[PDB]
Amino acid sequence: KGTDSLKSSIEKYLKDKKAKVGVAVLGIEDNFKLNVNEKHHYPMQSTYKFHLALAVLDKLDKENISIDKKLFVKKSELLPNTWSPLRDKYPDGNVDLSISEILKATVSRSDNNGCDILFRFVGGTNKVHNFISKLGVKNISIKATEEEMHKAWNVQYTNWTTPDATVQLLKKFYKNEILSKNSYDYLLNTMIETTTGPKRLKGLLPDGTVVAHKTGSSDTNDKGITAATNDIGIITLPNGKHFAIAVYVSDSSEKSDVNEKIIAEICKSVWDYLVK
Ligand SMILES: [Cl-]
Repeated sequence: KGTDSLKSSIEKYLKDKKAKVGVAVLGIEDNFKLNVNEKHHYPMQSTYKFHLALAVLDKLDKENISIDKKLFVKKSELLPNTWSPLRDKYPDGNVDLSISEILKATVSRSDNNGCDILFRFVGGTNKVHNFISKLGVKNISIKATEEEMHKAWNVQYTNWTTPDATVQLLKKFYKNEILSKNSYDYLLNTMIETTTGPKRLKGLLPDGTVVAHKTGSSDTNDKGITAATNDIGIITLPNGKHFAIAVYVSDSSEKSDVNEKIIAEICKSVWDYLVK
């Protein structure tokens, strides 16, 4: 009963789903906690852009560098054949772009080139990994850039996480325990402003529900396996309180609409329990 009933209900929902689904929920201002299939390592995909953002903002805070500081981005950096609004906008590259514009593209629109530019700025994947670990959150592995991930099929598996780790990280962020007030406000806004993943965490929630989130997606291999279909974030309840949730649908044989629906239904079931 109570939380246990919710977990069981979610478990029942997942029994006929041909995927490995991981779930974690953490209440922001209360003691609520939920975990389903927590132990497993789930591939992050674009969800890791959130962590990267924390690292860049943290670097800016420490070095007292403005978010308006411009970085010259070489043409070679704006790789083709990858999702990049930045490349589309600046096809010839060789342009000076503010960190703010780069961050916005990376977090709000999942820009791959933007993510790699930022990884360079903070010093590489290991630096981000260290930064996250040093925050007291274990079980998150960050080893590959977007460029690297676009090669072999199994590179994406090297960027992994447990669901609970994500939720712990989100809560710390949401409570403004990691960055400065200015940086926190900015990142949060970018997370709310996004139009990605409308059928995921947000899909069955009521119109007007504020959700700050970051999506993650993958390709489908020739055996019909979609490696990752993810959505992570902070949701605002009707009473004004919040909860962090992370859902990873991994190694799925299901159709793309089903994978999104799984995230949506699971979130909806959590929401209903929490509202009550
Ligand atoms: Cl923060």
